[PDB]
Amino acid sequence: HLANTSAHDFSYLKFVYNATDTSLEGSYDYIVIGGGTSGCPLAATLSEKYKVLLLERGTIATEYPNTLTADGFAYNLQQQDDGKTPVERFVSEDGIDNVRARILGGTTIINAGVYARANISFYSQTGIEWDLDLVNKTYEWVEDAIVVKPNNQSWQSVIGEGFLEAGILPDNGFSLDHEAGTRLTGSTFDNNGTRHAADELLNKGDPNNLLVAVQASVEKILFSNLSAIGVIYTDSDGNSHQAFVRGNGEVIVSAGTIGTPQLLLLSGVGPESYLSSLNITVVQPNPYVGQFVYDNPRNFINILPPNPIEASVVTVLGIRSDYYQVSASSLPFSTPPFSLFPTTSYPLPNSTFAHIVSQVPGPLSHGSVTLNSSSDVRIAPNIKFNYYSNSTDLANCVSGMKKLGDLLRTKALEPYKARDVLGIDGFNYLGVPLPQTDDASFETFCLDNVASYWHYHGGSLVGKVLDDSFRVMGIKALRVVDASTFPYEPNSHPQGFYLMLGRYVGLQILQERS
Ligand SMILES: Cc1cc2nc3c(=O)[nH]c(=O)nc-3n(C[C@H](O)[C@H](O)[C@H](O)COP(=O)(O)OP(=O)(O)OC[C@H]3O[C@@H](n4cnc5c(N)ncnc54)[C@H](O)[C@@H]3O)c2cc1C
Ligand SMILES: *[C@@H]1O[C@H](CO)[C@@H](O)[C@H](O)[C@H]1NC(C)=O
Ligand SMILES: *[C@@H]1O[C@H](CO)[C@@H](O)[C@H](O)[C@H]1NC(C)=O
Ligand SMILES: *[C@@H]1O[C@H](CO)[C@@H](O)[C@H](O)[C@H]1NC(C)=O
Ligand SMILES: *[C@@H]1O[C@H](CO)[C@@H](O)[C@H](O)[C@H]1NC(C)=O
Ligand SMILES: *[C@@H]1O[C@H](CO)[C@@H](O)[C@H](O)[C@H]1NC(C)=O
Ligand SMILES: *[C@@H]1O[C@H](CO)[C@@H](O)[C@H](O)[C@H]1NC(C)=O
Ligand SMILES: O=Cc1ccc2c(c1)COCO2
Repeated sequence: HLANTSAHDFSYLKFVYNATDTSLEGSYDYIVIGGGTSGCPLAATLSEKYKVLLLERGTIATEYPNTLTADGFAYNLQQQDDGKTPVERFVSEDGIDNVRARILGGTTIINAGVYARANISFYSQTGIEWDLDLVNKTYEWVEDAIVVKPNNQSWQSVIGEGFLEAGILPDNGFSLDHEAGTRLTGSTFDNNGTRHAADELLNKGDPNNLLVAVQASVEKILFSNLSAIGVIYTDSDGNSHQAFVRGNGEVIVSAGTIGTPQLLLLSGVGPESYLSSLNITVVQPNPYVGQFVYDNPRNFINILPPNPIEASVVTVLGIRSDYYQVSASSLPFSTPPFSLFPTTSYPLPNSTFAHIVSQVPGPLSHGSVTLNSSSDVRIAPNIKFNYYSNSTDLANCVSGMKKLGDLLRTKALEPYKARDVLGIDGFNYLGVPLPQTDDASFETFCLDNVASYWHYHGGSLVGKVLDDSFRVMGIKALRVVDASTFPYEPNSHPQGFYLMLGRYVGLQILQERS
């Protein structure tokens, strides 16, 4: 039911082409925009029966070898964004540094590798009529390709012992399920540290039916009884290209929380007063495109143990309904990995350190995506998350930070203290330590020291922009499948859900059509 350790499988490169190739232009059964977490498994699934074009703005992961190992994770965030790199840097209007992927495989090529299935209650909360047996079969299809049971890592075992001592019960052992308590979960990093990612799911596609264009920047959805008929995309030289769908085929947007609402607005799908104010012709009025955009808060402390600890990838989770906690151990660095700390002016560690983290669930706070340019998709849109605008989110951070307090007080973490004193002032901290234990100091700490968890979602919600089949309401032959679709996180680590969702919706399209 799980993958083995093995090299990153690039066999699919036999059907990957440069978008400069004009022989890609023409008619397909399906066009999928964004070769990411959802887009890759979706395109692979549709290609079992139909001719599919997958368009990805980034290049291939072979160009950036530091994307293919666990110990390259920080390198990709440290690297300057020259417009070509797998990591695109942005800053939310809240002032918090963030990143998104620009690469075939999408955010699975740059992420922290943690694999989990959705909270099994999530499906019924959505009110979508899911095929739940098919959901589970689709999880196994992903897991069998790219997920391993992780090997023991000393720092992760310390943290898991600490979560258990701090009252994060029960002990769930090794499990992929989002459940209360402490567990070892799966990883898309194998036991040799090789990264596995959504691009490898292209290997499950039919190589006679699937074509992938890289460095393909999709600029516009073309429309006809309003129907999507195609896309315009530009290549890395700046020349324009067109592709179309035929007969009962469909265009699917899988361009992510940021890319999907951006392309919909650029194509005239969006709020009538907003688009009219930019002189963008309205093709389909919908007041919710780019609305309900969410970023779960990351709050953290950093400890500097007096003896070196061994670097680890996150595999051990401490889950409560109101906070989701993990820790990674890291080598020091002299270039900050962009967005690990919320600004570039954060003190850098001189020794090995443990990043100890809590994630707010939901979140309930939301903002929006708006266009920066009314014409050029390569210009990043504006994004604002309104961190802690909702007081329930602030209340949940307070609970998380008190639990990190309990964690630092465990026998498990005592050996990582610099001074054998009774209190948590015995640790050496990088940045702001935890507080005083009245609510007000914990609130200040939460508000002042917030970072992105990187699990941002929304902007094209089911119930707002889409129906229960992921169709853009009012438009034939157009769907959206990616993290733009749900307002609340399906779990602590949603890559597993969006990998599954790509294939699941592909199977629903194939069934609808049969
Ligand atoms: C640094 C980081 C670490 C993370 N760690 C974890 C973790 O360990 N585990 C976990 O579960 N989750 C993690 N996440 C979250 C998870 O990886 C993402 O939520 C998920 O991958 C999003 O999938 P998506 O398909 O919505 O977007 P993406 O995977 O980003 O796919 C969208 C794709 O569309 C492309 N694109 C965008 N616009 C266009 C356009 N106009 N034309 C063509 N292509 C376009 C992009 O280049 C990209 O490849 C992490 C996120 C980040 C940023
Ligand atoms: C596509 O071709 C152009 C030259 O026309 C080149 O500059 C670019 O690097 C190529 N991209 C890829 C992904 O091969
Ligand atoms: C799906 O798998 C989960 C564990 O991830 C299990 O709890 C659940 O019962 C399964 N549901 C169905 C419909 O098989
Ligand atoms: C939209 O175009 C009208 C002219 O038709 C102009 O008066 C107005 O300033 C334009 N607005 C923008 C933002 O371009
Ligand atoms: C799972 O989701 C359900 C319903 O939304 C919620 O009651 C529960 O708290 C969640 N479980 C965990 C451990 O997050
Ligand atoms: C576009 O982005 C710039 C620089 O990030 C920002 O400050 C400016 O206000 C934005 N312009 C529009 C039209 O949104
Ligand atoms: C927070 O979200 C809740 C539930 O979704 C919403 O009803 C409420 O208006 C928000 N609260 C605040 C403090 O804005
Ligand atoms: O950049 C290196 C690094 C160090 C610690 C860490 C993470 C990344 C992700 O989050 C959790 O902890």
